[PDB]
Formats: sequence, structure tokens, C-alpha cells
Amino acid sequence: MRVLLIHSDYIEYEVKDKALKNPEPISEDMKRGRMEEVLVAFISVEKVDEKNPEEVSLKAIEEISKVAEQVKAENVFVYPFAHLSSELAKPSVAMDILNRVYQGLKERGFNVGKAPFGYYKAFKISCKGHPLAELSRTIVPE
Amino acid sequence: MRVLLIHSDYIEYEVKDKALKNPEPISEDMKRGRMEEVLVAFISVEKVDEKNPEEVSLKAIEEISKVAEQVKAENVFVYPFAHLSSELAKPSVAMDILNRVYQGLKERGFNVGKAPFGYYKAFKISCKGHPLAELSRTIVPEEARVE
Ligand SMILES: C[C@@H](O)[C@H](N)C(=O)NS(=O)(=O)OC[C@H]1O[C@@H](n2cnc3c(N)ncnc32)[C@H](O)[C@@H]1O
Ligand SMILES: C[C@@H](O)[C@H](N)C(=O)NS(=O)(=O)OC[C@H]1O[C@@H](n2cnc3c(N)ncnc32)[C@H](O)[C@@H]1O
Repeated sequence: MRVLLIHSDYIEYEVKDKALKNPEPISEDMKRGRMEEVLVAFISVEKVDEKNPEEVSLKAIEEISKVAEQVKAENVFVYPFAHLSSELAKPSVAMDILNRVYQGLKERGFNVGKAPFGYYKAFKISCKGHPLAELSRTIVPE
Repeated sequence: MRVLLIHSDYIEYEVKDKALKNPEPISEDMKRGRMEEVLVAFISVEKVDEKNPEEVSLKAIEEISKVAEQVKAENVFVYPFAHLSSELAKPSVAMDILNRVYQGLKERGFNVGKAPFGYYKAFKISCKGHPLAELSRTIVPEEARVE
């Protein structure tokens, strides 16, 4: 798993065309999204993560949380992102691991949002200036 | 070299604190920037690129130019980014590569922009979201530098 964390003033998206023959189904409400004062997590689920979804998710959960806590972020946004790696996990596996991360962050008490999986999305983001507002991590099954 | 291309409505940044001890010197104007209808190139210069700076730059200038054409981008922005790779090039090599790509892009006729190297920066961006507004590329040297 390749993660990119951006502490942002906001994250906003708008669903466009599908990027997969059969993307995640979504209601009208889910077509647009917006969060403010949020740590945005751009995540690429990798092929090697297929070996241990749980371990990967748990560790990913822990890292996002630590950072979310370090920068004083109460809102976290999970953003399916396929461009932080070239060894991508198949869709169904990535979606599952992404959901587990989302659930685990919700479990920790964070106000958590997510963007629909499998669609091209126009999006707006504003990274804060500070030293910890732009971090990257690599979580993989040991 | 790892490159993340974002065709966006605009890009804007503002320098904050310094990320490196000896960061690139800058003028007053280089502190803030804003460019419209631009293909933004976030680039992580890697260790393997040190093997042949000129070659890797030409290969990156080529790819970036190609994508700019596919989306009809008249504006291009070179954004120094250290998070697309875990095996980064030294500060000087990266600065030389980035400068070469920035310059190569100007020569290809594009209106080019850039954000200062080695500085934490706040930035805003707006991906257009069409099929080719989010793309990534991996560029590396094949031959060894001769000089
Ligand atoms: C390869 C292209 O022709 C194809 N349209 C494509 O984009 N596939 S993809 O791997 O980029 O994935 C498309 C979208 O499905 C979701 N997706 C698929 N695989 C992953 C993954 N491994 N990690 C995160 N998101 C993924 C994301 O929304 C991603 O943007
Ligand atoms: C030194 C750390 O505390 C700091 N977080 C850091 O990331 N430094 S760094 O070496 O990754 O690079 C900091 C900044 O210098 C520039 N930079 C340094 N190395 C590279 C590189 N290999 N490719 C692109 N930019 C780089 C970029 O502006 C990058 O954001």
C-alpha cells in the first residue's frame, strides 16, 4: 500500500465517468463530496497487499491515526487513488481493504469520509503550509 | 523519475518554512504563484536518474509534452514533489533535473511555471476529472552519461 497524506483546508470531489467496467454503485448523494480541516489519504492498494488485507488495513489505520492525531485533524478523508504505485491490487481487493481502513478510522472516533471507488473524479484540494501537511508512507504485509 | 500529472483548472502555491537545510535561493515573486488551465507535473527525482541527468530530462520533457498535447494544455507547471518515490535523488541532482525539464518545456513552446525546490508549500489545485486528468509516469535512464 502506498499512502499520501495531505492536511487540507478542504477536499471536494465530483464523480465523472466510470474508470472501471463495473465500478462501485452509488446513490445521488455520493456523486459529490466535501470535507474541511481534513487529513486526506490518497491510497493505492498494491498487489502484495492481497496476501494480508487485515494486517495491511490495521497498520494503515494506525499510521493515518497517528498522523491525524499529530496534526490535530478531527476529519479524515479516504481517497481511492491509483497513481502512487504500479503494482496495483485488483479492484475487489482494493475496495475491500479501503473500506476496512475507512471503518477502522471511524472506529477510532474520527469524522470519516470517502470518495466512490472506480470513477474518475474532478477534485479540489488545499494543502496547508506546515511541515507535516504533506506525508507519504508505505504499508505492506510483513 | 516518478511523475504525477494533473490537468487542472489552476494551481496556486505559497512558500512556508524550509524543508531542506540548504534549499534553492528565491526572489520575492517566487514566493507565490498561480497559473490557469494547466497540466501540473508533480515530480520526484530518483537516485537512478543521477546516472544520466540529460537523458532522463529529455525523456520526461517528451512524456509531459505528449500528455499536454493529448489534453490540449497550453500551460505546464513543474512542481518539485518528494512523495512519489522512496528512493530520492540528492538535492542538487534533483534541482538540475527539474531545471532541465522546466527549460525543455519552455523550448517546446509551452507557457511554463514552477514552484521553488526545497520549501514546504501550501498549494491549491483543481483536477478537471476527465479520463486523462490524472496520470502517472515512471521515467528512467537507459544508457550511461558520456562527458
Ligand atoms: C487502467 C485504466 O484503463 C483504467 N481506466 C483504470 O483507471 N484502472 S485503475 O487501476 O486506475 O483504476 C481505476 C479506479 O478504480 C479504483 N481503483 C482500482 N484499483 C485501485 C487500487 N489498487 N487502489 C486504489 N484505487 C483503485 C480507483 O478509483 C481508480 O482510480
Ligand atoms: C527533510 C524532511 O524533513 C522533509 N520532510 C523532506 O521531505 N525533505 S525531502 O528531501 O523529501 O525534500 C524536501 C523538498 O525538497 C525538494 N526535494 C528534495 N529532494 C527531492 C527530490 N528527489 N525530488 C523532488 N524534490 C525534492 C522538494 O521541494 C521536497 O519537497
